[PDB]
Amino acid sequence: HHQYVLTLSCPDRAGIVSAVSTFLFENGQNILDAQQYNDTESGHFFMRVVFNAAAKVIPLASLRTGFGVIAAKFTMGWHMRDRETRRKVMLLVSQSDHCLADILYRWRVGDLHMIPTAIVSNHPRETFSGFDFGDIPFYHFPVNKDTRRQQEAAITALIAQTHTDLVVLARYMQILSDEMSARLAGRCINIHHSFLPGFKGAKPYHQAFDRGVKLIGATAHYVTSALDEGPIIDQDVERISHRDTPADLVRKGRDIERRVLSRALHYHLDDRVILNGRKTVVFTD
Amino acid sequence: HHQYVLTLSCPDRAGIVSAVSTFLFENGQNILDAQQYNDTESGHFFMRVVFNAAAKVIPLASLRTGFGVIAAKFTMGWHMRDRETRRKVMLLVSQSDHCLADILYRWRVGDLHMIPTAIVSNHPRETFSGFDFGDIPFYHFPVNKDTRRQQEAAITALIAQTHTDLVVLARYMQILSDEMSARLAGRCINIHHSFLPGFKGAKPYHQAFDRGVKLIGATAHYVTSALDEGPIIDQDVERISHRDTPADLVRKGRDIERRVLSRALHYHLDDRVILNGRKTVVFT
Amino acid sequence: HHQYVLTLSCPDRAGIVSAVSTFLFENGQNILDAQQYNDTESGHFFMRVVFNAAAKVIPLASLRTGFGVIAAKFTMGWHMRDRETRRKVMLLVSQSDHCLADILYRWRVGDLHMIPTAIVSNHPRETFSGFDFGDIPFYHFPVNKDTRRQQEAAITALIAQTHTDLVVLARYMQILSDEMSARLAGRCINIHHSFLPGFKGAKPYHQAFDRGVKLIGATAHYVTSALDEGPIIDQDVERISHRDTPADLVRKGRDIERRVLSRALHYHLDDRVILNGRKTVVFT
Amino acid sequence: HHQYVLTLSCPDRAGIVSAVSTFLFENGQNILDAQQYNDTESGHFFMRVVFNAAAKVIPLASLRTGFGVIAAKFTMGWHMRDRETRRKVMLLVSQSDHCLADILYRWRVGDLHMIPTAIVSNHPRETFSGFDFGDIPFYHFPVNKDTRRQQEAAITALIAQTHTDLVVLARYMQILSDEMSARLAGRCINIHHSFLPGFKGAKPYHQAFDRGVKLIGATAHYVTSALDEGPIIDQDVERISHRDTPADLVRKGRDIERRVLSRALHYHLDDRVILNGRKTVVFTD
Repeated sequence: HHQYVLTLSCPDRAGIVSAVSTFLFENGQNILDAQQYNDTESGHFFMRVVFNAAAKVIPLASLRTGFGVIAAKFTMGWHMRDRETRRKVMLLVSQSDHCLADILYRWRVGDLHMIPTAIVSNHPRETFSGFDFGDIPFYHFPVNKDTRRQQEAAITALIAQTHTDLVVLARYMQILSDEMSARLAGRCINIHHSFLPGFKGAKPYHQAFDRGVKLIGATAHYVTSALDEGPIIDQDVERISHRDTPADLVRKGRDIERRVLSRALHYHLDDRVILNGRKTVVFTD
Repeated sequence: HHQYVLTLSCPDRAGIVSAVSTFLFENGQNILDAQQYNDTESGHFFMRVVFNAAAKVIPLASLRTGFGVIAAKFTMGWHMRDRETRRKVMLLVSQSDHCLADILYRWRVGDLHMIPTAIVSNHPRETFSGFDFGDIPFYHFPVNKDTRRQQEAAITALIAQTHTDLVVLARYMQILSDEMSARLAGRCINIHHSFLPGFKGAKPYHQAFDRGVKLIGATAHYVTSALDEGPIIDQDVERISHRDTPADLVRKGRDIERRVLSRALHYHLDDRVILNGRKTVVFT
Repeated sequence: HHQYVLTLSCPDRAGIVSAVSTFLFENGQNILDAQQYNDTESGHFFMRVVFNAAAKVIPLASLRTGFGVIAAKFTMGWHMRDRETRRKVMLLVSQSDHCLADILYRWRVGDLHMIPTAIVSNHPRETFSGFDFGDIPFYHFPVNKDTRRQQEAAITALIAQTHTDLVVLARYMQILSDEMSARLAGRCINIHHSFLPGFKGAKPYHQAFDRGVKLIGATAHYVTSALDEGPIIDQDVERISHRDTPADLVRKGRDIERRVLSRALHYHLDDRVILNGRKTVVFT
Repeated sequence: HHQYVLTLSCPDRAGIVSAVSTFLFENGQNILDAQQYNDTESGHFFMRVVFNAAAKVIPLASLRTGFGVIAAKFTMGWHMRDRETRRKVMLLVSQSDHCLADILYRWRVGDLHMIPTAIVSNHPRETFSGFDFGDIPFYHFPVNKDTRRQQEAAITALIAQTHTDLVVLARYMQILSDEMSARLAGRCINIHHSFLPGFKGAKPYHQAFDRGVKLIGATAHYVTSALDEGPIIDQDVERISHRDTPADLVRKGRDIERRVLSRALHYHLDDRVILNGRKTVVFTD
C-alpha cells in the first residue's frame, strides 16, 4: 500500500485545512500523519500530510491533477510525492571529504532515502583518496575566475541530464553565481562552521582556539545570492574543552559540519522542510 | 484574542480531519497549530488543534456544544479549553521533597501553567523543612493498613471541594486503591526511577552501584491499578560514572525524577498528551 | 574525616606532579581524585587534587605553609581549601530575577554549596517577587552616570564587611568600572546570551527571529575590563524553532542564561576552574 | 616526538602518585595529561598518564623494564604503549552488519585508530553488502551445536597468527564458551540493546512497542562467563515515540547499538578504560 506526502505553503486564509482534508477524504484517501503551522507574523500557512489509499486507489498523477485545482485557488506552493520515490541528489565537493564520506555512509546504511546522481568537483578525482564510489559517477569540471559561466553551464546540463532534484554543497568552495543560486532555490543545501561568538577574518579556528570557546557549531542552509546567508534548515553544536588543540578544533568542526548537513539532508529528503521567506518551517521528529 | 486547544482520540475512519477542520472553518475559527496521528496498529486517530477567532468570535461553551455533535458521530474522547485557563493541580508527597520543590519552582518562574490547589501528605507538615508554601495549603491526611478507605475519601472530597483537574504523585509512597486509580484515569501522574538493566528487589541503588551502570533513568506515567506500570508519558536518563558513590546515585536519581516529572507535567498542562490504551501519544 | 582540594597553575617544567604528590605523601595525605593537564601551546601546567588524611591528620594552615615552599620554587598560582568550607557569594541583579531565582533554588535544594551573603540590586526590593530570598539580606544600591564611584564604594565595603569570596552578576545590567573588574579578577562571574551568528544594535531578538535561527546560546565568564569578554567558563545552547515568537526567544534566552550561569557557578564552587590567561581550564 | 600512555590499577596505598610521577620525572619524561581516581569502596586506585620525552629520549622497552620494578612493588595491573601503535582488532559479525559498517566507516575516516586484522563470521561473504570491507581479510567460520570447539580453535588460531590485541563482537550472535571468554578477558567487547524496563521471551520488540516506551538503550561491555553481563564500558539511549512501529524499534535499536559500541571501542583504543572488578573506570573528556 503506497504512502504519499504532501507539503504546502500559502497566504493565511480561513479553511485551508478544511479544503485539503476534504479533498483527500472525497478522493478516498486516509490521513496517517499530519502537521499544520500558521506563521501569524509572515501571514503564511504551512502543512505536511502523509496519506494512503482507503476507499479509492488513485494514482499520484491523478491526485496531483486533482489537488492542483485547490493549490491554484489558495495560491499554494506545494509538492506531492510517493514516499517510496527517492530524490535524485548531486554532491558537489572541493577538497574536504568529510561531508561527502558521511552522506555516502548514511545513504549506504539506509538513513538517507536518496539516489546519488553524481559526485561533482572542481578538482581532479585523484586528489580524493580512500573512496570507491561504485556506480556513482565522479565528474571533474575545472573552473577559474574567467570560466565560471562555462563550468556552471556544464553542471546545469548534468543536473538536467540526470533529472537531479537536490544539489548538496558538501564543502564545495566555489561560489555559485546569483543566477545559478536563483535556479536552485529551495533545491541546494550548503554547510558551514559557526562559532559562539562569531569570528570574522583570517584563521577563524585559531581565533576560536585563542578565545577559549567551549563549543563549535555548524549551520546547514538553502543557498541564495548572499554568501553563507540563505534560509537556515538546521544548526547544532558540539563540546570544545581546554584539551582541544587547533588540530582538534578542525576535526571537531568537520564532525559537527557532517552531522548537521546529514541531518538537514534527512529533513529535506523526508519532506519536512518548507521555505518561509528568509526562514524555514521544519516539522521535526 | 483568546486561543483554544482541542484534543481528541477516536476509532480511525475516513474524514475525521475534514469533519473537525470544517467545523472550525464554518464556525469562523482559524487554525494556528495542529497535529494529527493515525495509530494504524490500534486503529485510533489522534488530533491536537490550537485555534482562535477569525470571522466569528464564538464563546467556548457554544463551540463545545457544537463540537459535541461531531464527537458523538465519530465516538470521540475529547477536550476543548481556553489556553489561558490554568488547570487546578494537587501535589501528593510523603518524605522526599525534590519533585515537590522542582514543581513549585517551575510554577513560580512561569514554566508550568497551573494553579496548585493543595499539597497533601500522609506525613505531618513539620517533617518537611525549608518550605514556604505561601497561599497553597498543606493537608496532613494520616493513613495505615486499616484506614485507607477513610483517607482516600478525605483526599477525594478535597479534590471535589477544590475542583482539582490533576493529581501528581510527587514521590507519594502510599498505593492508591484500584477504585481511586479508576476515578483518576488520565488525571493522575506518577514518577519512578528506572535502570538499564532493571533491578528488582531490595536496595536497587546499591545493586546499580555494584553493577557499574553508566546511566540512571526515570519514568513518568499515568496511574492505573498495575503498581508503577500505567501509560508512559515521558522517560529520560542522566549519566553515572565510576566517581559516583551510592549517595551520588541517590542524588542523581532525584535529579532525573524531578526533571522527567516536571517535563511530563508540562506536556500534560500544554494539552500535548493523549491516552492510547496502555500507551500515550505525545505531540512534542 | 575532611577532604581538601588543591588547584594550581604554573609554567610547565618536568617534575611538577612528582613535587606535589611527594609533598602530600610525605605529609601523610592520600589522593582521592586528581587531574593534570599540560597546555603545550602556552607552556603552562594545571592540577586539581582532592585528598584527605591517611597516616597523619595535619591542619589546613600547616599544609598551606609547607606547600608554599613548593609553590615558590615552581612559581605557582594556587589555592588549597577544605571542601566543607562554603564560599561566601554575593549576588547582583537588575530588573530580571531569572538567574537569581535559579541560583537561590539550586542553593536551597543542596545543588550549590555556598553561603549567600547578600542580594544587591540597582533596583528596589518591590521589583522582585522575593521567592527563595528568605533571610538573605537585600540592599538597594542605586546607580547612574554620576554616582558610579559611590555605588561601587558601597559594594566594595559590603564585600569586605561580609567576607565575600565571589560576586555573581545574575544578569546585572550596569557596567562595572575598570578598577572594580581588576579588584574582582577571577572572583566575578557574568552571564550573557547570544546566537549563531550574534546580533548587534536595535532590537536583537527581532534580528534573531528574522534570521530564523534554530539555536540560542549563553556564555558564562570571568569579568575583565573588556565589556562581556573575559575568560569563558561555560557555554551551552538550547533549541529554537519556527514556532517561537520574539517573546519566546526572550524566554528561552533567560532559560539558557540561568542554566549556563548555574552550571558555571557550580564548577567554580567545586574548585574545577583554573584561569589560563584569556582562557580557562575546567576539570569536568 | 612520540607520546606514550600508561594506565594502571592497584590496591590503594599512600604514595602511588609520588612513585609513578617520580619514575617518569627521574627517567626524563614530561606529563602531558593525567588522571587519578581512588575507589574507596573497592580499595583500589586508578591512573592514566600520557607523557613524552623531556631530558632523556628513552625507548618504550626500557621504560617498561624500569616501570615493572614499581609495578611489582605496588601489585599493579598496568599497560604502557606508544599512542601511535595501532591495536590489531578482529571484528566478529553474524547476520546484521550495522555495528561492523559503523566501525569500518569510523576507521576509514580517522575516528578509530586501529588495524583491522580480519572480519570473521558464522555466515558467508554473500550475506554482506561489503561496503568499506576493502582489502580486510574475510573468513566464514561456520558453527553449530556440535562444532563449537573446532570453530573457536580456528578463531583462537587466527588471533595468534594475526597478533590480534582486541576482539569486537559486532552483534555476533553465537555465545562464546567459558574458556574462550576467559582467554579474551579485558580484550573482547560485546554490545546489546535494551529498554527501560527490559523484556524477555518471544517477540521482545513487540513487547517494547506494546509497553509504549519513550527510550531505547544499548550497553557495551567486556565479555565474561555470564551471558551479556560483564563489565560495562558505556551505555546510552535514543528517543522512541508513538510514531515508531516495531520495525522502527529494530532500526533504532541498531542505531543505538552501533553508536554505543563505536564509542566504547574508541575509549578502549584511546587507553581510557580500566577494569574495576565487575565494573570499569572510564577516564572521559
